[PDB]
Amino acid sequence: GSHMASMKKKGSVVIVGRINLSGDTAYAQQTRGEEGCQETSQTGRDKNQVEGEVQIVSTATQTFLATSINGVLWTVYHGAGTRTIASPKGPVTQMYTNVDKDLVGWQAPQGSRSLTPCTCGSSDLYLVTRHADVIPVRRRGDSRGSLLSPRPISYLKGSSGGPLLCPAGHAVGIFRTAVCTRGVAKAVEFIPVESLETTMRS
Ligand SMILES: CC(C)(C)[C@@H]1NC(=O)O[C@@H]2CCC[C@H]2OC/C=C/C(F)(F)c2nc3ccccc3nc2O[C@@H]2C[C@@H](C(=O)N[C@]3(C(=O)NS(=O)(=O)C4(C)CC4)C[C@H]3C(F)F)N(C2)C1=O
Ligand SMILES: [Zn+2]
Repeated sequence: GSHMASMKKKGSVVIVGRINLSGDTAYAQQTRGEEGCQETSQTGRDKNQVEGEVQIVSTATQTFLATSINGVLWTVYHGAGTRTIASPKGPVTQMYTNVDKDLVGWQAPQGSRSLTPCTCGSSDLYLVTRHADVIPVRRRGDSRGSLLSPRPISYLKGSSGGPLLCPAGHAVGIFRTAVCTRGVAKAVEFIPVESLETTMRS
């Protein structure tokens, strides 16, 4: 538009829940409902206590995941764009933005726990979805893995920004893309942790 005084502002990304990997069972928890999410997106002020490594996040129009690795909460550019994230003191600006990697990052929220970047060189991986499904994935390239059990894409939708982990629970990558045939996801692509570690200068 040409009328700046009425131009709107996009809201912040908001943490609305988490994937609980604390104990012996993985399960999703919601920490904020739709109304509070909308309000928090507009104000950027989120006083809710944050816990864990994998957050469920939402904008006004999308919901996906975000994962803390080495003190950074990482997600996909196609979900977050350039948006701030809501936090107790107001909106927090991205610390990393790389559209070429489909990647953004913010400082990890107080109370979150961070995954350690994997140095195992292991190719037996585990994708964690927004429904707390743990999906075996065989690493097939620097940024590619095949699902041991293919699944309709509906089962993976909304899980971009989630982790692929190694057998020891280290972060190997950030889920960003599915490779499908006739609506069935047979493979995934991810941002490898080394591409993050480069981004971080670790
Ligand atoms: C057909 C398909 C499966 C929808 C699509 N596959 C696909 O295109 O495969 C091609 C062929 C082989 C590799 C790949 O090359 C293109 C790479 C695309 C990309 F990913 F790098 C990407 N870079 C962007 C950068 C800037 C702006 C937009 C961008 N948009 C992109 O891709 C778009 C987004 C991505 C997506 O849906 N991700 C997931 C997800 O859950 N999102 S989400 O949470 O629901 C949500 C949309 C709320 C945020 C994990 C997959 C879940 F559904 F399984 N896409 C399309 C796909 O996966
Ligand atoms: Zn490892």
